[PDB]
Order: sequence, then C-alpha cells, then structure tokens
Amino acid sequence: AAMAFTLADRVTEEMLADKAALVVEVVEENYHDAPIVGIAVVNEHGRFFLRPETALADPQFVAWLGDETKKKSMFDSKRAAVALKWKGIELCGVSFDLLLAAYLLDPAQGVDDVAAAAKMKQYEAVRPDEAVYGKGAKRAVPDEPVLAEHLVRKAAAIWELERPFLDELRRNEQDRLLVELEQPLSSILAEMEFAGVKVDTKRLEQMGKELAEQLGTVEQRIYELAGQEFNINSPKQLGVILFEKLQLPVLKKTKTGYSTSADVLEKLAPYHEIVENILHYRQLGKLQSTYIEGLLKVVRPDTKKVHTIFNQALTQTGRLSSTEPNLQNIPIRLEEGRKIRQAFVPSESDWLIFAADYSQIELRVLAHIAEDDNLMEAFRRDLDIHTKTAMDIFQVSEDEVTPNMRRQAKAVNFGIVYGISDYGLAQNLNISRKEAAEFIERYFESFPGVKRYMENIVQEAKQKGYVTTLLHRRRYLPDITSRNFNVRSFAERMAMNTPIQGSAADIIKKAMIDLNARLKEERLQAHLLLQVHDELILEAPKEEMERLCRLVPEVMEQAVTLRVPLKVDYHYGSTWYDAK
DNA sequence: CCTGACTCG
DNA sequence: TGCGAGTCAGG
Ligand SMILES: OC[C@H]1O[C@@](CO)(O[C@H]2O[C@H](CO)[C@@H](O)[C@H](O)[C@H]2O)[C@@H](O)[C@@H]1O
Ligand SMILES: [Mg+2]
Repeated sequence: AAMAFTLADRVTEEMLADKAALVVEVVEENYHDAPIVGIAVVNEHGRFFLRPETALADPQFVAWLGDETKKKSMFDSKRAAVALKWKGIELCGVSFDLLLAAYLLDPAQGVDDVAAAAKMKQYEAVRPDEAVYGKGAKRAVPDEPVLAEHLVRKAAAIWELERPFLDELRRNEQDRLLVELEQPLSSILAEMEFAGVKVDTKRLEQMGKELAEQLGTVEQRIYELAGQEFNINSPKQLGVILFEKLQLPVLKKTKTGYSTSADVLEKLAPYHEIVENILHYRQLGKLQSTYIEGLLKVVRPDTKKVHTIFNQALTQTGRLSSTEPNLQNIPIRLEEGRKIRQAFVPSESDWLIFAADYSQIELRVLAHIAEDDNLMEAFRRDLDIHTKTAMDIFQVSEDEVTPNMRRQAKAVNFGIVYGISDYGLAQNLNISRKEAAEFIERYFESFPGVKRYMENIVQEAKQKGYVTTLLHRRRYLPDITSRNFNVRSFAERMAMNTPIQGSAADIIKKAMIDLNARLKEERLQAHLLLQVHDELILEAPKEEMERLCRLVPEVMEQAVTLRVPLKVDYHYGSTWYDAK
C-alpha cells in the first residue's frame, strides 16, 4: 500500500514538536559540501515532507534544528550534521542514531541504510536506498513523488524502531555505549571532518616531480636487468619475467599464475639484483599513484584542505575507518614515504601540528584483562615490553638480549595480540611451525595469566556466543562452534583479539570526548584533526603548545582506569612530518 | 567489478 | 591463518 504524509509547501508549527524522527537526505556518498535533496519529519502530529530550499530558508525550522531541547531521532546523523555545517546550519538535539544503534547491536550485519536496520526487527515497510537511488552510473535522485515517500518511510521506520532498539541495547548493557560514547563522538567526528586538514600542494607537486625522476631511473634499471621492457605493475607480466625469463625459484603458488608478493620477493632478493629494484619501484610507485596524484585529486581546489569521512559504523572491533582520502594510512615506516607528511600543515599561520599516541595500548589492555602478574608488573615498571618478553622466553638477562632476540620476541607479542597460532607466527618469522610452537610455549610459561585468558575467552565465546570489550561493545562469533578447523580457528583468534583491539578503541574514543570537553572548558583554539587508532592529531596556535603538552596526555591517560597505567607520548612541529 | 599489490595501527 | 582497515593499476 502507500504511507500517508503531507507534502508541505511551507513549515508549520506542528512540524516543530520537541520529539521527532528527522531525515535530512544527502544522496552523494561523500556528503562534504553536498546537496540535501529532501527533508522528512515524523512526530506525534503526523508525517511531513519538506523541500530543502523551503525548510532550510525558514528561520523557524533552522532554529528548531539548532535547539538542543528539541529531540531528533535519525539514521547517520553525522552525514546530516556535516552537510548542514557546510551550509552554516547547526544541528543539535540528536538523541538517537539508528545507524549507531544497529552497529552496536551487531557490527557484522553491515547495516548501511534504514531498511537494513529495520529488517533486524522484522520491519520491512521501507525500501533499501540502493533500490530507490540505484548504484554507480545509474545513481540518481528520483522524482519528488518517489523521493518523498521514501524519506517519509525512512522517518517512520526510525520513529517506530527507536524504542525496540533502545530496549535491546539496554538488555545488552550497551545503552550508555550508544548515548554516552558513540553519539557524542559522532558530533566530534563531524567537527573534525568539517575542519579538514590543510595540504601544501606545492610541496606535494615538487615531491611528485622528484619521485617521477627516481621512478624513471629504477624503471629503466629494471628493464636493463630483465633484458626487456614490461609492465612492472602487472603481477602477471612480472611473474613471467621472474620465474620464466630469469628462472627465479618458485616458492609460492597463489590463486592464478605465480605470486610476487612482498615476502615472496624478499626471499628471492638474494638470487637476482632485479628483485630489490622491483620492490623499490613498487614502493615509490605507490607513493606517486596514491599519496601524490591520488591525494591531489581530493584536495579542495579553493581551501587546499582534504576532508576525510570517518566511518563510525563499519569495523568489527569498534575502530573507525577513514576514506576519500584515508588519512589513517599515510606513509611513515620508510623515510622516503614519510616525507609525504611534510605536505600536511596547520590550517592557519603561526599554528602547529600536535600528535599524542598511546604507548603499547594493546599489550597494556591485555595485561589488564588477563590480569597476568608478570605482564602487569612489566608495565608498572614501564619496561621496554619487547626486551622484557625476550628476557623471559629466551631466559636471558637484559644485557644478554640481542637485537635479533628482541625482534623475534616482538613478533611473538604481535602473535599473542592477534590470536597466537603456530602457522601464523612461523610465517611471519619465517621459521618452522615446531619452532614457532616452542616460542609460544615459552611465552605462556612466562605469562600464565595470558594463557589462562586465551583459554577462557574462547570458552566464553562458545558459551555466550559473543565476546565483549571494556565498554560493552560486542562481537558475535558463531563460527566458534564450527567443526571445520580453519573456520573455527579464525573465530578463536577473533575471540582473543577483539576484546583487546576493541577495548583499545573504546578507550581512545572516550579520550576524544573527554579532551573536547576540556578544550572547550579552557576555551583553547586547539582542535582535533584526526584519530589514527591509538593516536590523536590536533592543530593549534604555537602559543598553546605548552598547555597541550600537559593537557592532552593527561586526558588520554586518564580516560579509563586499568590495573596498569596508560602511557602517552607526544610531539609537535611545523608539519605532520615534524610532529615526531 | 576482481585481484594483487601497496599503505597504516 | 597470525588482528583490524583503504586505494589503485592491471586484468
Ligand atoms: O555517511 C557515512 C556512513 O554512510 C555509510 C552508509 O551507511 O557509508 C557511505 O559513505 C562512505 C563515505 O563516503 C562510503 O565509504 C561508503 O561506501 C557509503 O556507502 C556508512 O558505512 C557510514 O557510516
Ligand atoms: Mg604508539
């Protein structure tokens, strides 16, 4: 059938009730400076559709949007909030966000539209956005009749679904997780995205020129060593050259043809001088295509800023992700790529970039949750955790720990956090499974509490059907009971890792909320720009650095109280590169 | 659109 | 098979 609603030509009093489901539709996937195609409001008085030009030009409606005492229930309120920010309109009073509610209830559902969330509660009186707008080249806003009913149906679904979603959240002990963590964070992410990060495009272009030169040199050096020209960026063409023309050993047979992955070539390097060059070529090639050309493509022509979008409802562990561009994967590990960060600068003159990061948050969280005496003491002494681990598993004094020993102990710690497995560790350290198993046994002997936790968390996952984080985020693991070893093992590793990675995510999210409250209380001009999993990047007047050096670490370190202290390091400088 | 390469915590 | 993510050239 059809859903009744008023297609209003002007805003009316009854459309401004103090409780309503609100839809401010932005169809463009990237909502920055994007158009709002329509508005829908559902409240105690009825269902309404408003043309944006009319609603957003009405002083009464705008005041309503900005009145924190007028409560709104929405789906992906950040999208609407940011689209409105670009129009100079403030959105306040969002008391419920269906996207975040659904995400917390079950991140694996992949809910990305009202229909998907409603289907969770057997409500299907609303169409999927894709069905209405289509996808790809066929994407398009339907005629008003169609658009209007869709927005109203979405608003009606939100209106109806709020109660049941909140009820289940409460049963899961996630009510505060939504109301006191994710929703307030949503508003903070909106400010960060809207603020954007300034890019020194002239610096990027010059780096681009220099890379084009080096890339040319390496490219020619590769054709020279191969005795012919070919597409180096073609794993297929590359494979023929390496394993056929040059007769290099085939140590890995992937899906189709051969494998020319990083660790495969790293092992082939000793056989021919071409391998090193191919690796370097790929390194520089990625910098050019993605961090030079790709980045320049998304920099706003006028402001020279990039405005990422933090997807707050995607990862299975509670982390955020970043896109167009992804500002959470800018090079830093290799010096040549790290230079890219010199192109990220403060948005105002005489300002600086300030970066604060948690030191070993994952292992500190593990110590807390597993309550391992040895691991908690290590952090209480603020020891170099990898050196300490080597001392324990290899039974040597601190002075006897060699560089190679620390390296392997470090790999063991990663394995432990990721969900330790003979095969996995062996593959990473390039050693036998038995040897890797020996390392693992030694680790558990030194950290019996961690062994206990890994055993218990897997059992708990099987009993309850899910695992939880410090702030009650959850992840269902049905595969934990699979009689297929490989499938079950994936689930077991997830049971071990999710509480760690997820809890670390919970912590920094609270740190961000606490920090913004502090910045506001102090009326500092400093503001957050980015979050990179265990670090927070801000920009501020140079005159605020001394205050930031004390405030940021303290806030981050005190976000939550664990059985071991939380440690935060920080640096600042003229560019992101210099904030080291 | 899919694969395999690279980037990050 | 070690955990969690995104982007791009070639197929
Ligand atoms: O507004 C972000 C919000 O929208 C979703 C859809 O529910 O993702 C859309 O927007 C992202 C940023 O432009 C795209 O990467 C994604 O492809 C598009 O569907 C959510 O995942 C997200 O929380
Ligand atoms: Mg760190």
